[PDB]
Amino acid sequence: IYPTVILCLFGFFSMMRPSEPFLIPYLSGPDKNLTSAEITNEIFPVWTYSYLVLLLPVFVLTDYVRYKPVIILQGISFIITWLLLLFGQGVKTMQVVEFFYGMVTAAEVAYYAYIYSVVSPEHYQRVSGYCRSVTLAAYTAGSVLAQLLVSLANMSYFYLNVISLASVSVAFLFSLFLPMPKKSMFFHASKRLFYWSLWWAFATAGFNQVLNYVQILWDYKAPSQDSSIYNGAVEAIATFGGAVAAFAVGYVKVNWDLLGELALVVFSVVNAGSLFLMHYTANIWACYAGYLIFKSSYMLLITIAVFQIAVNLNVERYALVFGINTFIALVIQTIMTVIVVDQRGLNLPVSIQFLVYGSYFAVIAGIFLMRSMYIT
Ligand SMILES: Cc1ncc(C[n+]2csc(CCO)c2C)c(N)n1
Repeated sequence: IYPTVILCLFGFFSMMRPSEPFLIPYLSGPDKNLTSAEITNEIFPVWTYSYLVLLLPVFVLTDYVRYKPVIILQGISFIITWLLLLFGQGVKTMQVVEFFYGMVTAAEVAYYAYIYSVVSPEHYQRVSGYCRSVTLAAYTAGSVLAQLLVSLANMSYFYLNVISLASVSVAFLFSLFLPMPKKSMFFHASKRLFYWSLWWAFATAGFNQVLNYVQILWDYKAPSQDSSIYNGAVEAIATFGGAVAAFAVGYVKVNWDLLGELALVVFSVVNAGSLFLMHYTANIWACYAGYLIFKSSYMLLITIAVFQIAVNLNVERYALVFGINTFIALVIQTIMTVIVVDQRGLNLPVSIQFLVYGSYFAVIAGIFLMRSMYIT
């Protein structure tokens, strides 16, 4: 339990980042003078570009070099990423910081697969669920902290970014004397399987692309320079809703395989409707409610998808299934980025971008409904 508690506390201090909600308001604020167009069209696409570039090498070398070094590399990457965010300036600096954040988010697979070697060959699911709950609770606490500080304390985003850097610093410091694994997973390595994997890849590509730009539409619909902004509380409530949706899907005892296609198409439709509510609204409270609804209804879909895909295959290659699924998901997301939002592609601003995102989520549901009418 001692490696478990070190991993738990490292995840808590690494995922409690108050600078995550107020990123673009901080990026586009008086501290750095970054216009929205240059952020959207150059800074953020390189994040998913580098994340795809570094997803396969990190996942393939995290067993060769064992799990702890990649976690300490994630800590170093957090340190350098937030050092560039706090002090670096320009646009090339903000592409380098996204390149580092790609590896930051790519080392999460190694962070999650480390716990395979510390407690039991079969209790992987329970401890991984505990670590997931700890990370989501850390994110919720960080968002509540950020919103509460900005609202009551009236505290500048530079000092809030300093707080996030200090948090990831303590997280890295609580990750050197991590018990180095002696157990390595490997050295040199149905009708529902491929179908549900394609569904998961599509849904998570759409989610990773929308999560990158909800903040940009948030300060587009209502400017962050004036009239206040409520990013942190909305993000905290949204991730709390996602967590309770996951826990509710796991908690309820029902035969999903009898008819899950209907109960999941009616959730993909709700996701598409929430995206269209994002795009077509004039207010910002409606957009915040749409974000709440969308992320709750998407975490429902993902918890269902991991429920059916987990029970089919063994725990040992359960991580390999996700490793070969998220690579396809990021390929889909990089084509989606290079045509939709990249400057060298079609150069769509955020204004006419959620229409395309809702069209994506509607086309996925239309393909699902077409698959149901195969007999007809
Ligand atoms: C350093 C850095 N932070 C965040 C993102 C994008 N991003 C991923 S998740 C998330 C929270 C949802 O608002 C955000 C903003 C980035 N590209 N680089």
